[PDB]
Amino acid sequence: IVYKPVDLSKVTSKCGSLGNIHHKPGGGQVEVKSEKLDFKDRVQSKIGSLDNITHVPGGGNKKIETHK
Amino acid sequence: IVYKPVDLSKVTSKCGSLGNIHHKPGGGQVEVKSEKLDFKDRVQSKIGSLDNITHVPGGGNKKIETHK
Amino acid sequence: IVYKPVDLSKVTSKCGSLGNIHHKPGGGQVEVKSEKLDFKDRVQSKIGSLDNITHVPGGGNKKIETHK
Amino acid sequence: GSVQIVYKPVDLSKVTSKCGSLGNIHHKPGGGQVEVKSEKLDFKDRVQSKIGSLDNITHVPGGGNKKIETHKLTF
Amino acid sequence: GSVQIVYKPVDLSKVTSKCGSLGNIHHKPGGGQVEVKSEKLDFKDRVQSKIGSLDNITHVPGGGNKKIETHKLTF
Amino acid sequence: GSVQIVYKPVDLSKVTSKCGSLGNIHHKPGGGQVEVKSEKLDFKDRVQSKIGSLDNITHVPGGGNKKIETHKLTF
Repeated sequence: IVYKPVDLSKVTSKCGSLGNIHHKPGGGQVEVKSEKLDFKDRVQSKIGSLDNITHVPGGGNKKIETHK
Repeated sequence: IVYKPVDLSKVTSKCGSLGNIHHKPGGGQVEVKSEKLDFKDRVQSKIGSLDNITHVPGGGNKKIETHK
Repeated sequence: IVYKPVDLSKVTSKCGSLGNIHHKPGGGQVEVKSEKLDFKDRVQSKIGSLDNITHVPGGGNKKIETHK
Repeated sequence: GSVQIVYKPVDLSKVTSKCGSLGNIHHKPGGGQVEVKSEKLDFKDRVQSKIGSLDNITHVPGGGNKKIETHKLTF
Repeated sequence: GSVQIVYKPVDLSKVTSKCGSLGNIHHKPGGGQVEVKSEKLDFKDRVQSKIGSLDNITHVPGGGNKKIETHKLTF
Repeated sequence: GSVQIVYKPVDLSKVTSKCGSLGNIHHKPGGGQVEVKSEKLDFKDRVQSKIGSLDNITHVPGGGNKKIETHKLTF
């Protein structure tokens, strides 16, 4: 009996934002004029901002191997 | 009995923001004029900001190997 | 009995922000003018800021190996 | 008999280039007032800028001369 | 039978380049007043800037002369 | 049988470059007043700047002369 299995395998996760090119992003002119505004509840505002947001809860790897 | 299994394998996680290019990001002009505004609850404001935000709760690797 | 299993394997996590290029980020002009604003609750404000934020709760590695 | 060869080519030629601004008269040229007011500008790439009232500009990459002579006598 | 060869080419020629600004007259040239007012400008890449009232500029990459003569007598 | 060869090429030719600003007259040239007012400027890359009232500029990378003669008498 000769027992010589060879494992050359790859398990790979590539998750999120990878290898992207963002070349000169952004608008020319943004102008906001506000007078006499009432807000009774929460305000979230973005004006001329650039946001790159990456969430990766995933991309996990599990490998199980058994030899008997 | 000859017992010589070979493991040359790879487990890899690449999770989040990897190898990206951000070349000259940002807007030209951003202008905000505010007069007589009332906010009764929480305010989150971004004006002309650049945000790169990466969250990685994931990308974990588990390897189990047993020989018997 | 000859018992000579070979392990040359790799377990790797690359988690968060890796190998990115950020070349000349930022807007041209940002201007904010505020008069008679009332805030009754918490204010978070970003004006012309650059933020790189990386959180990595993940990216852990577990390797279990048994020989019997 | 006998052989006589007389080779007396004469070159009196002119090759001339007159290139650019030559022999002009500019009598009391007046550039007006120049005002450049700039506010709130963004430039992402290379800028070349020239501001002025009166400009005389002469560029001459040309006007090159090439003369080739060959003289061959074989007997 | 004798042989006589007389090889007397004569070159009196001219090769001339006159390139750029030559023999011009500028009589009381006047550049006007120049005002450049700049506020709140952003430049991400190279800036080349030239400001002035009166400019005389001459650039001559050209006007090169090449003369080749070959003379060959073979008997 | 006699052979006579007389090899007397004559070169009196001229090769001439006159390149740039030559023989011009500038009579009372006046550069006007120059004002450059700058505030709140940002530059991320190389800046080349020139400011002045009156400029006379001559650049001559050209006007080179190359003369080749070859003479061969083979009997």
